[PDB]
Amino acid sequence: MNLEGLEMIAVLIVIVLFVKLLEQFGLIEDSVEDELEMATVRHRPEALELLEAQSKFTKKELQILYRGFKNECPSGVVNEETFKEIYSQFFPQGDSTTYAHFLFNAFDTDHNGAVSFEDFIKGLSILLRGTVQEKLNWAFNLYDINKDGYITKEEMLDIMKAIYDMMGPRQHVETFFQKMDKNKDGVVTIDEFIESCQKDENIMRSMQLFENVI
Ligand SMILES: [Ca+2]
Ligand SMILES: [Ca+2]
Repeated sequence: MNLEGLEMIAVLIVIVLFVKLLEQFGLIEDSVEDELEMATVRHRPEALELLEAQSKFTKKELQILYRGFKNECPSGVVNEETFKEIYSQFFPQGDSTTYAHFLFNAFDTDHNGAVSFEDFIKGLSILLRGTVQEKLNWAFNLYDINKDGYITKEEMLDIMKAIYDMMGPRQHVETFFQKMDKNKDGVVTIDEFIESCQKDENIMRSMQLFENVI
């Protein structure tokens, strides 16, 4: 009955936070490391403290959201249809229905077809306590739209748009994709993905700071 349209709102939050964080990780200017290096002299440590506090609130929201979805409705049957409806009433812009889709299907780590409360309960749990690895693995499936196990500079350029619209342009995708696409062929594999990010000081230092806060 009502719960449906309410579990939804809780679900929509989980996405918004999932982007915020992803962005925070540099997996998407809003990087925690960028934020850190924007500070100065006798402030660096004072900044590190602020960043930590605020990333701790975020942990907590996830914890609450987590324990929520969990012991409260861990079955499964979230329908991408009603979800897309909500995503548009808050994040309209253009083609909003497709973005929601792509952003929604991202919680489908086994490509089981759709998305279940379990997939959120898991996704949530990954950011909340998994390792950088598991986080990067989740982030990857976000870009691997079609879910073939690869990432095409276009799939990455779609997400990019899917976001600029969500918030408030296209060429950045190339330079970012070029970081991931090592063997320079037009496709990026999971291994390729996590190797570039792991050897990227910025995405690292950022993701490092976030999962130490507990
Ligand atoms: Ca792909
Ligand atoms: Ca490649």
